[PDB]
Amino acid sequence: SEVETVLRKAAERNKTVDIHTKSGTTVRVNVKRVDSKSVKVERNGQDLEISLDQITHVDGW
Repeated sequence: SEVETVLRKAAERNKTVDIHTKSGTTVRVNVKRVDSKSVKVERNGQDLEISLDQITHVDGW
């Protein structure tokens, strides 16, 4: 996946980024894991998963 690579890129540098989803929701989180289906993120110490299919693009580097 194209955007997957971008989450991976952020995870590589342990970056906190803004993730834009299908619901128009923008979550600014730290990338925990990137698999070819979904991405695990971290918000305020909470671990959360987001599906790659629901991710549109990353901003906020």
